[PDB]
Amino acid sequence: QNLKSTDRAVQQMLDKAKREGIQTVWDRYEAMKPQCGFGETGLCCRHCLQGPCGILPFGDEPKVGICGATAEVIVARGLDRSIAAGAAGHSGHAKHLAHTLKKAVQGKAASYMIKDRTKLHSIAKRLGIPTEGQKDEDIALEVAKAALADFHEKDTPVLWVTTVLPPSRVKVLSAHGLIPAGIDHEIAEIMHRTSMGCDADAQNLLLGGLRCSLADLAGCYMGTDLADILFGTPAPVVTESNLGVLKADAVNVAVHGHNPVLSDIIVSVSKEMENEARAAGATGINVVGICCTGNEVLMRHGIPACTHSVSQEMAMITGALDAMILDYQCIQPSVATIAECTGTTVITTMEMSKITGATHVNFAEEAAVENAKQILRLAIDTFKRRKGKPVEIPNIKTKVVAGFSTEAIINALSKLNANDPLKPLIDNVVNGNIRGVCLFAGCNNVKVPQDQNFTTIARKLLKQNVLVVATGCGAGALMRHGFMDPANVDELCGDGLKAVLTAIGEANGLGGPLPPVLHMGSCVDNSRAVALVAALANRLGVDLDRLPVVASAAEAMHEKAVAIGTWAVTIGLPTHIGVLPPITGSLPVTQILTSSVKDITGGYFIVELDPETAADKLLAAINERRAGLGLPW
Amino acid sequence: QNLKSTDRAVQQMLDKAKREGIQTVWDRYEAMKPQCGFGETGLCCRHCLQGPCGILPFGDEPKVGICGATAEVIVARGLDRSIAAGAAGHSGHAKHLAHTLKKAVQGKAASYMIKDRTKLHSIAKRLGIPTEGQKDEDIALEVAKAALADFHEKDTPVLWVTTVLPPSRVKVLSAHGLIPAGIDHEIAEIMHRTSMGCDADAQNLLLGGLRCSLADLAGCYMGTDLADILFGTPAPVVTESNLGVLKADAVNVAVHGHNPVLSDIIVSVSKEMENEARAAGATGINVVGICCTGNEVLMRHGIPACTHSVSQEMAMITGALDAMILDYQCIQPSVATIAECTGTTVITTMEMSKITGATHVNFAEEAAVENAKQILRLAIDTFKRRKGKPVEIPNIKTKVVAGFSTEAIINALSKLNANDPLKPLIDNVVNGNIRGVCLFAGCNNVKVPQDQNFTTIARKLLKQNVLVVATGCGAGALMRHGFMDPANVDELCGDGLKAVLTAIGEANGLGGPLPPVLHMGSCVDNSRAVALVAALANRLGVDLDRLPVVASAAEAMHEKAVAIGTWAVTIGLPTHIGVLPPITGSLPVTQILTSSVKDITGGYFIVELDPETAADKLLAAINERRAGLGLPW
Ligand code: SF4
Ligand code: SF4
Ligand code: FES
Ligand code: FES
Ligand SMILES: [Fe+3]
Ligand SMILES: [Fe+3]
Repeated sequence: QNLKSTDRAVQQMLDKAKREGIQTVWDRYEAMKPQCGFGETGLCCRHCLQGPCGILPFGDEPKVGICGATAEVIVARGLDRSIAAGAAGHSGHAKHLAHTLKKAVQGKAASYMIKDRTKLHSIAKRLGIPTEGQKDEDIALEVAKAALADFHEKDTPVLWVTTVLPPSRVKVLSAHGLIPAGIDHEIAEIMHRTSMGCDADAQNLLLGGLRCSLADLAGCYMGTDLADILFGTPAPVVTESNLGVLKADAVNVAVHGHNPVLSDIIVSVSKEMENEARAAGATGINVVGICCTGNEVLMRHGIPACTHSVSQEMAMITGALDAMILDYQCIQPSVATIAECTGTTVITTMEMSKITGATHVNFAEEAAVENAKQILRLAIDTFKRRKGKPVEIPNIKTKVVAGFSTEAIINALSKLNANDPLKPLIDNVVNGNIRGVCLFAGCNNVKVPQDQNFTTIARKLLKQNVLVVATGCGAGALMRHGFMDPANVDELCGDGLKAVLTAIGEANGLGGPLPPVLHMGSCVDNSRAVALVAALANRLGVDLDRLPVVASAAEAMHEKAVAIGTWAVTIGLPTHIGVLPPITGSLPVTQILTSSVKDITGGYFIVELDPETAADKLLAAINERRAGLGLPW
Repeated sequence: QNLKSTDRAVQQMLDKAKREGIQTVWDRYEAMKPQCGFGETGLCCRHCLQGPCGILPFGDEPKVGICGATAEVIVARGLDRSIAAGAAGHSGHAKHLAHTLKKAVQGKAASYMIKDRTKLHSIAKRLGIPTEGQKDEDIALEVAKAALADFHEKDTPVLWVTTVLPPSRVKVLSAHGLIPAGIDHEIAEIMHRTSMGCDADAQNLLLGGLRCSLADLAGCYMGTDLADILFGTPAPVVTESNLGVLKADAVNVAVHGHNPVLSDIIVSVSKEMENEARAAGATGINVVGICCTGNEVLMRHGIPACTHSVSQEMAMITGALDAMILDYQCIQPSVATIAECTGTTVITTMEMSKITGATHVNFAEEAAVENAKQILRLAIDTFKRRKGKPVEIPNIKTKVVAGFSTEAIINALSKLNANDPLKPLIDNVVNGNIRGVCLFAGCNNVKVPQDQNFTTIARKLLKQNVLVVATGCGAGALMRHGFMDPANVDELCGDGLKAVLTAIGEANGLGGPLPPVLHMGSCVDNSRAVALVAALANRLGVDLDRLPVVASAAEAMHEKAVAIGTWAVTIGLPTHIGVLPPITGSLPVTQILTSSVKDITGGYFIVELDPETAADKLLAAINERRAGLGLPW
């Protein structure tokens, strides 16, 4: 079981699933093997009905696609489409929040409101929206309008790109034609240019892809901005993670997917429904999180993280999960089948996201609270059906300190320097106490023993005094192995990093250090890491490609993670990916993405499947940036 | 050679290519075989880095994707993405024309103008744009603005859907949530919903796909509307088709791709450059068309069609093609390699469409004429380099009558009935002289002997008195085999259809019938067929799904043709496809697309690879509609 997941609760549930004859993601992976080498390497094209066209990586024919598409054209086109798909996911999330804010301030969705006035004003100033003497509702209406305008061509480029990066970075990108014109515009242009008989130049295609990845970044930053306005900017919180946060005595309700728009209401309403839960014979309603929707409610409300990503089915194998409430993205459709065995009620709530066999509740913001009550009532009924059933919740959980928004990180730092909060951090970068910054992002992947890359790399970097921050299922991997518990600072952190975490925490009235890893939120909250890095760049007077900052999508799966890794490269970061992306079938494309893009954006991909080697390579990237600033290392 | 293409000029050039060691599309197809059965059937998914996931059509494992995606989810998601890609091609074409018109009437692109005042006013009235007392330039500015607005969400749905179909059809579509909200919005939503862990219900996915196909229809209709405003509505023209329209003594210049924005200027400017061509020792400049850009200039100016689609390389094998001038879509990138052997200068002109090894001229409307001159000068230089070279142009061409816009068809009919032009057509439908209407659309496909399906089906339908109209490479196939020469009416048409073609032509001062097939233009001009069918529906008082009208993508290749076939189904037509689309790996998806969609939109796919059988099935669909109207058959 240890080759499947390094998570001991996951291993326990894998034993139970095996016992009970429930097929898992790892079983389905095993039945897939051996997987197709054309597709693994990127050398397959299905973009027209003359295909499929495969190209042998090595050897004889086929060597070229039927229309004459070369290996590097086919590889570049497939990669571009995955970037567009990731952009469309982060785009749709952000767009739905933009409409939600619009409805709220126009009197049409009373369940929603401006919860963060300060964030709303900051964003409007960053956008050029006049706030002086304006009502909050009108400012927010203008912010929502600008959000929706960034999806199409207009007078200006995508403002959630050009106003969030430092002017020098915008200038580098703009000299290369990389600034997106509109988010959905770029997505559509990708799909056009990659379709048969269109763009057939690897460099041209990849440049289009860098621009589309910045449209993805715009969607991420928009989604973060709007969720913060709507639901509050995260501040440090204490909670728990892993399957042990389920309670046999409670109605256990998982919020799963990505968009917090429904699940924030779920969290607020379940408090009122606790009495009706008690009448059903439960102790109450226990909301737990899965994947990024769980990260959102953990970040803002301290909702305990139940599990993530590849292991999501295991939450249901316990037999104690009464409801799993879905919006969209990264939901294994297998859940709808597994429910018939485990008694879980699986509830879809989004029109564009249905799963055959799952109960659908047609959620609308205009009636959010009522939908919430309905959904929770289904959960309560499900609990009633397992009164007296045996469950098996692994008694395994970790302590998680989280809520490290960029505003929270700055506020924490400001207790060491009120007028210049970034300076203590920069000071300790310069004197070597902090060697660099590494952002862990992205998913788990069934091909990698769950969490093994995240924790192996994290461990080596923390011993080398790297400040580690994390999002998404990277943050989930680290939280489930204790990397967010301050009690583990002694064991995990080098002396200089330990000193800095301890100074900041003890100056923030925690009596102890910050946790070993800083949890910066959901996958769209990778934008927060951008906000931090851009701030450091502005404070130092240098472009982002001169900072000792790296990223690692150590166990990447989703097309969103490919989009994210590509924009990390495009804004100038050495960007590791710990799973094989479909580019090895073309050496020229590989050379562009790992070497020559350095001369365009200053960032580059680091493809490395061995996590020890990957940690070495990330240390080398950090230290080369250090040397480029004339710092010791 | 006859198993490759039924075109005798193509066969001659295939002999020459074989002689000279130039690899062709058919050779590359042969080296691809045997092709992958997972991909052919649709049972492959690469939408995340846990894949590729294949599902065996029959037998043992793998039976399910790694995330639990079933065969019908995988099939529906792949089909939806191809519909979005086709939508993005027709979308990008239309968008570029919309910007071109905007620039023209704002004083920024003097090479462009309002060439069709009547079309501009008609379109504005159809859209609700006020024209009374407005300057033409301001009306056109409003029309361009509305065009660009249809790409994103706004107060209204996509007007190039809701104002071009009869109200009853809009009502049927709208009851099913099928009306697009914005063109690029729908494309992005497809890419979101089909990405990993999102929509996993075959019916939900396919409904999303029908809506996206209507976004494709909107792009098509927009592109037709705007090109007609900018360059003139086609009226009947006489010209020629096939390779024999090349002349050894001239500078031979192919316009190839889809968007007429550059190539219309090429046509106008080459007239002025004829003297400079003569000074180079040529007789002049001979512009010829390939694919849909060629269809555009054939439709408006009578430019001879040189070849189409699968056989495009053969135009260069002659050795007499001095320049091939590309915008985007359906260009085999092989041309850029083949040029090094044939001496042709291959010129790309679009930023999102480059081919390694091809000369790029950065075309801008603001300087169109100057770009045109530059491009033509390159052609002239190329001619100079083959002074005295032997060429081999097959002396094979057909006579083509074309230019049958819907306005032209109505004007022709109006000579039989001035006040009620649709009535003579309807009369002859009712008395059986016209059994029905069949639209031939779409590409050639290397898997089908070139043109064999188009001509076999056309022949059987014409003998049965079907009015046949055609677009795109379907029109190209029929024109190259004489189906657009009125001299062949006697041989090809049944007596009743012959009678109708003869009455209309003799009443239009042609001294003979209309040609056997009516050429309605490029692939976006499939919208013209919609305009005709909607008009017939409005004139009869019935929805489109009650009319004896069918469509045939007899040799479909491109994702655009899949989008087109899907919207033909969505607006209510029996819609044949003569190539295997990637849906056979899922029986439920096949059942939806060929049977149960009848109960939603009234149309349905007819999948049939045998063209004799397909003709029978199209006759049966037509006659079942006839019976449903209570007509004899
Ligand atoms: S676009 Fe080219 S490479 Fe792709 S499937 Fe079609 S013929 Fe093959
Ligand atoms: S989305 Fe599902 S079926 Fe597709 S590649 Fe990923 S795991 Fe396999
Ligand atoms: S040949 Fe296997 S991915 Fe296409
Ligand atoms: S397995 Fe061949 S198309 Fe993917
Ligand atoms: Fe996740
Ligand atoms: Fe074509």
